[PDB]
Amino acid sequence: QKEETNSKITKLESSKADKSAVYSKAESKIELDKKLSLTGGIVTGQLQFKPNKSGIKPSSSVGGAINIDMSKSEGAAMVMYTNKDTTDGPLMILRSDKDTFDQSAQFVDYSGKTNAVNIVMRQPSAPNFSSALNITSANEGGSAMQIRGVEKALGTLKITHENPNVEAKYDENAAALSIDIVKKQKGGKGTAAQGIYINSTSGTAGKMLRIRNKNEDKFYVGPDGGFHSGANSTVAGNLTVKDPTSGKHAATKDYVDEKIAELKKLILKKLEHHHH
Amino acid sequence: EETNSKITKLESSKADKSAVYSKAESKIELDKKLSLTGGIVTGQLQFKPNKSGIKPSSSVGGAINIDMSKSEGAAMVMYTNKDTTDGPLMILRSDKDTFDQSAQFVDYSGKTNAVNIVMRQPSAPNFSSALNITSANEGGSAMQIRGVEKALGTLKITHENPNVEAKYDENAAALSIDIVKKQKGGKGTAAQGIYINSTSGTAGKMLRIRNKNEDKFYVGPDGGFHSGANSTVAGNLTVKDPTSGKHAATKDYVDEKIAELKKLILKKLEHHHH
Amino acid sequence: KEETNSKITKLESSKADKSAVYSKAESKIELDKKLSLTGGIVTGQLQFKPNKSGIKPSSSVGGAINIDMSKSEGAAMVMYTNKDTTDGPLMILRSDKDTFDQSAQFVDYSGKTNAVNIVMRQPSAPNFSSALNITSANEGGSAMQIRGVEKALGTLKITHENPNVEAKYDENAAALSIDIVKKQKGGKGTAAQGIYINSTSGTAGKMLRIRNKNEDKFYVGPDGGFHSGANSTVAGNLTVKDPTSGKHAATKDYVDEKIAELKKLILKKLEHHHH
Ligand SMILES: CC(=O)N[C@@H]1[C@@H](O[C@@H]2O[C@H](C(=O)O)[C@@H](O[C@@H]3O[C@H](CO)[C@@H](O)[C@H](O[C@@H]4O[C@H](C(=O)O)[C@@H](O[C@@H]5O[C@H](CO)[C@@H](O)[C@H](O[C@@H]6OC(C(=O)O)=C[C@H](O)[C@H]6O)[C@H]5NC(C)=O)[C@H](O)[C@H]4O)[C@H]3NC(C)=O)[C@H](O)[C@H]2O)[C@H](O)[C@@H](CO)O[C@H]1O
Ligand SMILES: CC(=O)N[C@@H]1[C@@H](O[C@@H]2O[C@H](C(=O)O)[C@@H](O[C@@H]3O[C@H](CO)[C@@H](O)[C@H](O[C@@H]4O[C@H](C(=O)O)[C@@H](O[C@@H]5O[C@H](CO)[C@@H](O)[C@H](O[C@@H]6OC(C(=O)O)=C[C@H](O)[C@H]6O)[C@H]5NC(C)=O)[C@H](O)[C@H]4O)[C@H]3NC(C)=O)[C@H](O)[C@H]2O)[C@H](O)[C@@H](CO)O[C@H]1O
Ligand SMILES: CC(=O)N[C@@H]1[C@@H](O[C@@H]2O[C@H](C(=O)O)[C@@H](O[C@@H]3O[C@H](CO)[C@@H](O)[C@H](O[C@@H]4O[C@H](C(=O)O)[C@@H](O[C@@H]5O[C@H](CO)[C@@H](O)[C@H](O)[C@H]5NC(C)=O)[C@H](O)[C@H]4O)[C@H]3NC(C)=O)[C@H](O)[C@H]2O)[C@H](O)[C@@H](CO)O[C@H]1O
Ligand SMILES: CC(=O)N[C@@H]1[C@@H](O[C@@H]2O[C@H](C(=O)O)[C@@H](O[C@@H]3O[C@H](CO)[C@@H](O)[C@H](O[C@@H]4OC(C(=O)O)=C[C@H](O)[C@H]4O)[C@H]3NC(C)=O)[C@H](O)[C@H]2O)[C@H](O)[C@@H](CO)O[C@H]1O
Ligand SMILES: CC(=O)N[C@@H]1[C@@H](O[C@@H]2O[C@H](C(=O)O)[C@@H](O[C@@H]3O[C@H](CO)[C@@H](O)[C@H](O[C@@H]4OC(C(=O)O)=C[C@H](O)[C@H]4O)[C@H]3NC(C)=O)[C@H](O)[C@H]2O)[C@H](O)[C@@H](CO)O[C@H]1O
Ligand code: NI
Repeated sequence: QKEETNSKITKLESSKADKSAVYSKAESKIELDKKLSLTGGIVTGQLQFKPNKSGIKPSSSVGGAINIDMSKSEGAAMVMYTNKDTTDGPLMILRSDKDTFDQSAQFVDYSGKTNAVNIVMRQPSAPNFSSALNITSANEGGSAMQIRGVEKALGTLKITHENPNVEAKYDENAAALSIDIVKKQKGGKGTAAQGIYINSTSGTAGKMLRIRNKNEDKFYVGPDGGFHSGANSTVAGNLTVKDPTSGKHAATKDYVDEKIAELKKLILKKLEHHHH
Repeated sequence: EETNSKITKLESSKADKSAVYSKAESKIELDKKLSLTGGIVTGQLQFKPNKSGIKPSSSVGGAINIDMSKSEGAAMVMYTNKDTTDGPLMILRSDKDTFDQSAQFVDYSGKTNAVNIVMRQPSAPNFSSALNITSANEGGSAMQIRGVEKALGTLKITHENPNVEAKYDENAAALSIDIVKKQKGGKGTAAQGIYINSTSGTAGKMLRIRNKNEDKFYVGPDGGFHSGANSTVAGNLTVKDPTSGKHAATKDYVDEKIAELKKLILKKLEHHHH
Repeated sequence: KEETNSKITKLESSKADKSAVYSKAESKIELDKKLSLTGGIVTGQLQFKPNKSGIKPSSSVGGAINIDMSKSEGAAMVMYTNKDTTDGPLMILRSDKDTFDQSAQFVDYSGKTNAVNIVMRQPSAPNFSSALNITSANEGGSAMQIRGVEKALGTLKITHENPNVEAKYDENAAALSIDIVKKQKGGKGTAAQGIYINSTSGTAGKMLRIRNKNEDKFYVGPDGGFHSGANSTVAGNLTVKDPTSGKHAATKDYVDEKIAELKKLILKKLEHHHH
């Protein structure tokens, strides 16, 4: 015992941490479990990104406010899933508001051996008016959509219509491609727009329009504009042509009339001076 | 004496080492958690909102919201250099056929292409596309496009020869259409290739075909056509009786002119005297 | 008294020093720098680098990020900008290996509106830009494919709408515009076709049907026969079959043979008439 164990007690009261002024390990676990671990976890509220002088890059490998690199991992980078019956908005939205914006909303830069982007609308229980992909532009200065391919032996755009039913005449009103040409919806007075415009700006040796059925040629328009039709055909009007110079060329009115006039002349000549 | 009270107050009121983290242990535990200023996540981050005030708003909504208004750079980049893998990079999925919104909505103002998909040149050509579209919904068009072009096509397709040699692409086309029966047990099809219409009515050509920018064939708004070269029908062609020199003559026209000449000649024959 | 120096040494041993632990307030400061699972604002780059981390391809539960909206209103993800200009696209998907055997994006959609919907809004000034641009340099495959099963519609539906009230303003426009070009770098030409229509199975339908105000104007039928609904022209000869009906076009052979028959009959009547 002394008078100075009271010094040692005061050193402990001074130098050791009070319970009320620090978190216990259990309180710490509680508070840490409310935070996202780098190894994964479940976010139940809104996660907002608001980068601001944050070194975010445009790079298509290392950029982005979010960047997901799957180079060393199996699996998808990102999945958005819903089994909801109905809801108040789309799964994914990309939006840009300034008409000076000089980049795309979405850029896909794809190397690989399957389809870069693949959009599937599954069979509904009841048919309805909806599409896999809808495109709309209100920009008059540009094509709403552009496609450019380098196919050796295929179409740049390939469209297949497939009968949804087993019965051969169920799809008789359907088409692979349907084109409409309309006046302005709000107060338009008409339109002069064309349906299909085909050109070859460099010049092609190929057929401009080729039609087949069961793989057999039925109708074509050649590079010179001449056509070949494979069956009986009709013009509800006159057909202007060149005068024929071969047996199966269509005859003109001039050709008929000239032939008639030649025969006439020869016969009238024989009539005016036959003797018995 | 009464210092055993003071000792018991310290044993009661002071924190035990075993029951609290050191500063060093705290750093370790904090470094495992994501800083608001950024970090690297190495596991799955799952979003499971549930009565969480998530909105549909195309500016402030989303379980994730990225606003790039005040920042340079991309909002999001998904990248892979992997040789092969077990699934697509991004997937959107909706399971109920009553679902009444889109999987993806792009709302774009700007002066370049809103969405831009590029398939790069492979080492070896293969059957794969930039964009593949499939619908099993018979009540709707698989794809729809609407544009308001002053002087362009709503859809522009260009085919470009992949090779220097002029004939290499002789089996290619800009647009290729096929019309097929149902794959599982179908008995045939009556579907059409191309259906063009103007529901309001157009003064324009329905089909206009050029080569090197010079008109070669067209179909006009009335259905009449102009062909720019020798042509063939493997069959009969029905026309109207000609009323001008270069109109094609009908069988009736030929026969009536033959009959008129006949009549005139037989009349002169039956009635001349010597 | 005397031996409580053991009890003091047990306190010096067992109790935490102030200097070696964070106060509650220091802890709050450090925790407030970290993201709460209930939400918050990230201001730097969030990087995902999974590496033997059990990430799956599943279109319901996979992904380094997975968003399930089954139990919640709202969008899964929103990317927005009101910026004037910037240095790159909002969203980017990129794959580098030409052996890569999956898609960049897969949309598996059931529902009753459009799966993917791309809208280019009206700009202040017309310009050359599109809602959707597609480009392939793969010669072995079609740049784009579409398959549909429509009962009574087109698989691809294209509408051109006049941007202006005046009827002739859009006279150079088209619903579909096709070009056929040689290779840009040193190409010697092309033999590619414009439009190729086929039915591999065989169709009873018209191959090409053109209407104006819903009335048939021109068509090509399943057999290749055409019907044109107005005055028409060939700048050249037209080969046809010899006519066997009144309105069939007459051939040169038909004209010549009928001329020769009449000739024969007349010369015969001439060499044998008597008065
Ligand atoms: C159908 C038809 O006939 N239409 C006619 C028009 O023709 C069309 O023109 C368009 C057009 O050019 O506007 C053509 O589309 C282009 O097609 C190209 C493929 O051949 C696409 O690459 C191009 O898209 C651009 O590609 C850039 C690229 O090279 O990758 C992208 O830029 C990169 O962006 C990323 C992300 O921001 C950056 O990371 C990257 O950078 C580099 O990053 C890195 C790194 O490691 O991350 C390293 C480097 O050091 C960095 O520099 C960018 N790269 C560069 C080079 O800057 C662009 O974002 C992307 O847009 C397509 N162009 C567009 C605008 O879409 C189409 O093929 C034609 O058909 C014709 O123009 C018109 C008038 O004549 O008439 C029409 O009828
Ligand atoms: C090719 C052809 O001829 N087809 C024929 C059919 O024509 C096609 O019709 C479709 C159609 O109408 O179904 C046309 O597609 C529409 O095109 C419009 C452009 O002209 C698009 O805007 C429209 O897309 C819809 O756009 C909505 C919009 O109002 O902009 C979106 O709604 C917004 O969604 C966001 C995100 O969920 C919400 O935030 C927002 O809300 C507001 O939010 C905010 C905010 O700051 O966030 C502020 C406001 O206070 C809130 O109210 C929504 N907006 C509002 C106000 O509701 C939709 O999500 C999006 O769908 C296109 N519509 C569709 C369904 O795709 C196409 O142009 C035509 O070609 C024709 O229908 C048919 C005739 O029988 O025949 C076909 O052959
Ligand atoms: C237009 C035309 O005539 N073109 C023809 C070609 O025709 C086309 O063939 C395509 C083809 O490649 O087969 C057809 O596309 C396929 O369409 C179906 C819908 O009918 C679509 O489902 C295919 O996408 C694939 O879908 C599967 C799926 O089963 O859902 C996806 O796999 C799944 O992935 C998720 C996520 O990773 C997993 O969770 C899930 O477990 C997994 N499921 C399974 C079973 O593994 C897969 O990712 C996806 O590819 C789609 N196929 C492709 C490759 O896109 C197209 O409809 C059709 O028109 C024709 O093939 C050729 C023949 O020479 O000629 C062309 O002219
Ligand atoms: C109304 C009419 O019949 N006009 C007659 C006129 O025919 C028209 O010719 C013009 C033309 O060649 O100038 C055609 O305009 C072309 O239309 C296509 C499709 O809409 C469009 O792609 C062309 O734009 C050019 O093409 C592209 C491209 O990306 O496709 C790039 C060029 O830079 C771009 O400008 C467009 N051409 C122009 C210059 O606008 C129109 O379709 C025809 O109807 C005919 O030539 C003359 C002489 O007989 O008479 C008129 O009455
Ligand atoms: C088999 C055959 O030759 N039928 C003859 C028939 O021609 C058919 O006419 C119908 C019709 O106009 O009623 C055509 O059907 C139309 O086909 C297109 C292309 O698939 C489709 O877009 C039409 O859908 C309508 O489209 C629109 C719209 O504005 O886009 C509005 C409507 O809601 C939508 O349904 C579709 N029309 C309908 C109602 O089915 C068909 O393609 C032609 O083959 C001809 O009219 C009659 C009389 O001479 O004879 C038949 O033999
Ligand atoms: Ni006589």
